Amino acid sequence: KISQYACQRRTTLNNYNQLFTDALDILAENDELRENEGSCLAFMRASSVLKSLPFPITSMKDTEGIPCLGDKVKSIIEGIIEDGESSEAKAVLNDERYKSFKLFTSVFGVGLKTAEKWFRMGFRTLSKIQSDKSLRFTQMQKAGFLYYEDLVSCVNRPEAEAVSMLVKEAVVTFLPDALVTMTGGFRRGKMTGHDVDFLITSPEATEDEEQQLLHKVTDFWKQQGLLLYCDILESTFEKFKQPSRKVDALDHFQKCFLILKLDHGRVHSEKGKGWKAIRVDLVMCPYDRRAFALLGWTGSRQFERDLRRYATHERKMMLDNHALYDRTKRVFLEAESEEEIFAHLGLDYIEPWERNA
Ligand SMILES: Nc1ncnc2c1ncn2[C@@H]1O[C@H](COP(=O)(O)CP(=O)(O)OP(=O)(O)O)[C@@H](O)[C@H]1O
Ligand SMILES: [Mg+2]
Ligand code: NA
Ligand SMILES: [Zn+2]
Repeated sequence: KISQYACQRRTTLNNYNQLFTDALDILAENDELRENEGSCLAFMRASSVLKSLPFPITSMKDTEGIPCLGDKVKSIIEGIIEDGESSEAKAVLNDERYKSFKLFTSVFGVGLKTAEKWFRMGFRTLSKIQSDKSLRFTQMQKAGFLYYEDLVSCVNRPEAEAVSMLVKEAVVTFLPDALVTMTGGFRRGKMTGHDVDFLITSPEATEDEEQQLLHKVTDFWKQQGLLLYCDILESTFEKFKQPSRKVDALDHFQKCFLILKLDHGRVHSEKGKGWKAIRVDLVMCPYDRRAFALLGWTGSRQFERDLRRYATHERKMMLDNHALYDRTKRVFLEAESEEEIFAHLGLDYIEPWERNA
């Protein structure tokens, strides 16, 4: 029987139901934009469970026994079976508010509030936003507009690997024992991504050395002429705090959101200016919390949400990116690997490429 939890399902990139899930993902995204959190969650859980199927839905009978498929979702599936299209998702794709929110938030530095502001000012195109002489932009948005075309072309694996080399070269210059791991979508087997994320940890670094690494690495890149954008968020990590109770848990580790200059010569692929702007995120965590951070930063977002929901509701455990706490035993559970976290939770291990929920 298919579990309602993504953490009890294997979700690989061979999606046989893309016709259904692309429509459900559009409807979920629109509900996010329309601030309808409930309808958003229902469409996300339905899309997620269909992504896990080893076969394509070809009739309504095929949906029997599948959880997270409410009556509204079943009407959408029925419509796609009928003529290969979702009339509901088609209407969202042609909606002016939806088109504007997608287009405006595609700019690095633009969120829901700024996209809503620009829409209510009557803006519909990025050309009209950029050329407006009254608008004031944040430093993040200026970088978002300046490197727009590069950031909107999604990063491929040769580029992600070339970025990994740059990150490792910079990091070991200051911490030679540091462990650097590529996380996010690329770790889950994806061919492309909007950014490249890394988890950095050191078994022998001090609390101060751990704090200074992201500043040293970004200053080195600034000197090199490779740092196009940099925002370092200092740690708010608390060694003895209980893990988050929130639906979507916040990460308190030291991190940085960057834009790097990636020279074409560094990319070893099959194939203008000779460089590409790449979004890069670096996370530094204490060595003892590396398994929890890796598990949280690997994703997918739906896999993480269901992991934390399963931990709470089924095991009376509290899980987040920093720790795992057992409310019955009144102890924090230690882990040196993701496999140990899954074993603590009573879950069969799900490989990173199986977490595409
Ligand atoms: N501030 C944050 N706190 C905790 N976890 C975060 C986070 N930002 C990102 N993540 C997590 O790390 C994974 C990577 O984040 P993102 O790069 O934003 C999406 P992705 O899974 O890598 O596909 P994508 O890079 O093409 O968008 C997420 O899927 C999520 O699990
Ligand atoms: Mg990512
Ligand atoms: Na954005
Ligand atoms: Zn990221």
